[PDB]
Amino acid sequence: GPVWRKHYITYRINNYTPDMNREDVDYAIRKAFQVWSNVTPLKFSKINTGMADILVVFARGAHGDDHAFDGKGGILAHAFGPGSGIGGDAHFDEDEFWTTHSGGTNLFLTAVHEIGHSLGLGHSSDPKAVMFPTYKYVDINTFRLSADDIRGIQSLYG
Ligand SMILES: COc1ccc(S(=O)(=O)N(CCO[C@@H]2O[C@H](CO)[C@@H](O)[C@H](O)[C@H]2O)CC(=O)NO)cc1
Ligand SMILES: [Ca+2]
Ligand SMILES: [Ca+2]
Ligand SMILES: [Ca+2]
Ligand SMILES: [Zn+2]
Ligand SMILES: [Zn+2]
Repeated sequence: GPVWRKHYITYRINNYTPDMNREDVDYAIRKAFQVWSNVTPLKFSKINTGMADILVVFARGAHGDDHAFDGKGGILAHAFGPGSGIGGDAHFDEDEFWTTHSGGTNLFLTAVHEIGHSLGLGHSSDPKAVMFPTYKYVDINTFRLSADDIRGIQSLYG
């Protein structure tokens, strides 16, 4: 389906989870965008003001769209495919406990998956893929896209 028809993509962090240090939220999101720019022609830039292509939001329960969150556990986040308005936006369930590590739910790993959706990717049936619909923590310091993730994104861009 939809893809971004431009190379320079902006994102904006709407608000910050209290579960984490601010700089750590910024870093996790930045690093997750970098995963995808590594393998596509895309460039991502954080803006502090105005309309971004991808708005990053932390919210709980009903939060103004048709994708109400479900408390701790279950659904961790959801994102919209490329497009105007809410298109591209990535929402993270504040009822989760977001972290930089193996405790709680890892923000980086989740954001890699969510940004995949923000770029136009669907789910994969390969448990090795980051786009597989089940969260499983892997060491983030050595994380890598599966071949499936790479062929999926490269089918959309580059
Ligand atoms: C590693 O990063 C994540 C791993 C799991 C989740 S998750 O929060 O646990 N999660 C899984 C459930 O997804 C469902 O999967 C179905 C089968 O394809 C789809 O029909 C449906 O649209 C989709 O919501 C919702 C998700 O994928 N958000 O993007 C979120 C991020
Ligand atoms: Ca939840
Ligand atoms: Ca948007
Ligand atoms: Ca939280
Ligand atoms: Zn939402
Ligand atoms: Zn998903």
